[PDB]
Amino acid sequence: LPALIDTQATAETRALYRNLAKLRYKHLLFGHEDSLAYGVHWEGDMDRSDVRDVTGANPAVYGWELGGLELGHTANLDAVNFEKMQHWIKAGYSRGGVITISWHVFNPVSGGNSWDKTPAVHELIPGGARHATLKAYLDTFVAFNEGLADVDAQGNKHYPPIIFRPWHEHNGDWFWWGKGHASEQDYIALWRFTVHYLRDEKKLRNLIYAYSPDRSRIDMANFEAGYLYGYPGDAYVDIIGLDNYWDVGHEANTASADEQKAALTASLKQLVQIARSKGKIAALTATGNNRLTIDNFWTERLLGPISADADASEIAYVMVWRNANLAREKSEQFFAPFPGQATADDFKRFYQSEVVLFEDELPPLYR
Ligand SMILES: OC[C@H]1O[C@@H](O[C@H]2[C@H](O)[C@H](O)[C@H](O)O[C@@H]2CO)[C@@H](O)[C@@H](O)[C@@H]1O
Ligand code: NA
Repeated sequence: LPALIDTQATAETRALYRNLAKLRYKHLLFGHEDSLAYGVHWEGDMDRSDVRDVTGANPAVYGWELGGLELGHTANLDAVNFEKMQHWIKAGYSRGGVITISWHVFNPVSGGNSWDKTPAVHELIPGGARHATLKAYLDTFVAFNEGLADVDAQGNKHYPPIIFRPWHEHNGDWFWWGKGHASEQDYIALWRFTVHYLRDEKKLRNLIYAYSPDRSRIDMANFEAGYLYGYPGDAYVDIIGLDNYWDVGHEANTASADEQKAALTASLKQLVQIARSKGKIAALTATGNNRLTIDNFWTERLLGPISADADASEIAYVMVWRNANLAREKSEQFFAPFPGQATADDFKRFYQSEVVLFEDELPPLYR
């Protein structure tokens, strides 16, 4: 019933969207960022994941990150080599997994990173002095995407579908495309251009577009209004996403565990209600408890509140963030366990849940 904004999307892309729409009622796909690139205690293996090391299975959804690609870097902002990333994307896809991509775009004005709040959006949008830069930036993704293609025996090109999730958490003020640094109208212009350019000018047919405000800057008393701040329109969005680290034990959140559980459920319920009204699909596009310090985090703080409400449960997937390599990054940051980590057994329970799907129990999503 939901239809993609790309009316000409590849058969595999259309199939993915249709199958997510069917599966969402009774199941939840589990995703992990940079899952094959490294783990907390390893890097270099060509086919490994902390998630698999714990459960025996790969995540169903593989998140990847392009920041730095736009600058012609060999590797992204977390030192993930782009060539390796292309191979890892193809490998996951070949096993039936789902691919999603974010993009912490560097600041073109200062040459700083996404957290450099020097204004840039007004300059990047059509009519802006730096509009050529936006095109050049997006062109690098067009090229990256070509490195994902195969050609069949008949000479037809095929690609992994990609859930493309740009310009995320835009209701926050921490990125240069965020509130306080870009007008709402200019953000909308940026979004609409991104879609026109990739879908219409460049004729990419393997993309599903995900919109992803941050829950931590939405007023729960007025959720829909907060959610739709900077919303570019139904003709520009396929997935009604949400980044919510807030209700899952964010260190700055003083709300009680029980209050947080209720808020997580309420946030996903309202997310799903918005998706329903718009004929889209909802998802929890980023979440997790950094360093997994919460007892039974997976069953008690994530799955329980999702499953508590039949609307909230209608999200198609949930993705947790990356397992930063300690030897390399100097500070513990991780959102999935690794063997011996305190929540590993509870993560096995999460995996074992009939509702939750990892790679190993996905139906064929691409037909
Ligand atoms: O991989 C890019 C950076 O991600 C950062 O984590 C954030 C991310 O910016 C976004 O806000 C996400 O949805 O929440 C994540 C966890 O807080 C850090 O991992 C940083 O080290 C990376 O460079
Ligand atoms: Na399961």
